[PDB]
Amino acid sequence: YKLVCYYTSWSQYREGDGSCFPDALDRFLCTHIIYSFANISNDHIDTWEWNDVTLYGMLNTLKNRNPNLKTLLSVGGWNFGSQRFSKIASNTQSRRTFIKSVPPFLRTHGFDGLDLAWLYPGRRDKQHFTTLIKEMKAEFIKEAQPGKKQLLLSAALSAGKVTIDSSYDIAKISQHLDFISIMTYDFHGAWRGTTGHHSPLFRGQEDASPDRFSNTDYAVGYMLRLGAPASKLVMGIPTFGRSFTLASSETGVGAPISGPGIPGRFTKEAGTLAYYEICDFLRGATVHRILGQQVPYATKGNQWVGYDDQESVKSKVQYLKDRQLAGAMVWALDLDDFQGSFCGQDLRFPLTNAIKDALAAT
Ligand SMILES: CC(=O)N[C@@H]1[C@@H](O)[C@H](O[C@@H]2O[C@H](CO)[C@@H](O)[C@H](O)[C@H]2NC(C)=O)[C@@H](CO)O[C@@H]1O
Ligand SMILES: *[C@@H]1O[C@H](CO)[C@@H](O[C@@H]2O[C@H](CO)[C@@H](O)[C@H](O)[C@H]2NC(C)=O)[C@H](O)[C@H]1NC(C)=O
Repeated sequence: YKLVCYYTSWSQYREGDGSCFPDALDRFLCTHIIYSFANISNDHIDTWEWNDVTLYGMLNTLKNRNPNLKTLLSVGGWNFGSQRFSKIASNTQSRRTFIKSVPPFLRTHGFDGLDLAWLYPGRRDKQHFTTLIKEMKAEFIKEAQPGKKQLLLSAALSAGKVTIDSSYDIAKISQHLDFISIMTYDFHGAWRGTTGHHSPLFRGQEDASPDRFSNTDYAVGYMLRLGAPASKLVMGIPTFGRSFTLASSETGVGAPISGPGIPGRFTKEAGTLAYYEICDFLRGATVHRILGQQVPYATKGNQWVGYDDQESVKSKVQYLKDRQLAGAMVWALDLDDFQGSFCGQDLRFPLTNAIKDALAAT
């Protein structure tokens, strides 16, 4: 069972204990650690943060004492701009240049592979995206043909049905990718105007669901159906929750909201709270287990946050194993209690460790 974990380079700037650097990550926690994100300049894979190289080595040093730990560099991201990614992949020269620039850059900085995080292709890129993945793998195979350990190629894919239908040719790309991370969270935007868990396992009360597709179970199964081999499918689990600001005395699923929740003390972004920020939130709050969805939400005052915890991630791992999937993907290591100071127990990476334990269990 693969345990793909994401590290975001921008988590370094978070205030106080919030600040997170690769060297603060547990080398034995995950089987794969992905660095996010690498940029693309002049159609060449390139660093993004001024100190990426330094952090690259900081991350890759973890491989010294643990040879099995695999490492990947993720290119794309949210601030990339699907616009650019489209052109690059669309243009035949740009695509070639970029693909050819990857293997060198990776070996040069100590990475075991590349992770495509094009977020997200459009209806017009469905094929370009296929071509890209196909040719990128070709190159990796070539580059190692002489006898090296072949570079890994993975991709983070949307779990939203609309996007999967318009942008992905699951069957085709599943052949070339070594593994796919299905981003099964962010199912409920604060725009929907009602409270809702952003990462439910199942649909739950058929009566109160907005969508019939906005849940983990559906996405996993849909993808399996579309041709993605279970052995190549990694199910994403979030270590963060989506928040909302309540508009009335109603605090249950589907209650009225006036917008996203108050920003977290360390992540500073409305509608988001890192699990460790949640641990603080829980103090004096009330947790409700959402029957049917297998996930919890907590509410206190005029704040509402849907998230995952030991119990829910355990169920989710249970689910994926029962589905015979490649493993779990975590987003992100810097959002889990990596200090181990917030959720008490002094235990580090409570959610991630919980996931790791469940995977080895039984
Ligand atoms: C690429 C980008 O927009 N990221 C910003 C960072 O680069 C900023 O960090 C600061 O960047 C300068 C020049 O690259 C460094 O010399 C400086 O040491 C660095 N400061 C810190 C805190 O390490 C960052 C500042 O908030 O904002 C973006 O993340
Ligand atoms: C990633 O690469 C892109 C393109 O090479 C960079 O975008 C350029 O940014 C400069 C300054 O912000 C602009 O003058 C150019 O017009 C941009 N190019 C285009 C057309 O996108 C981007 O800054 C890079 N990102 C980082 C942080 O490295």
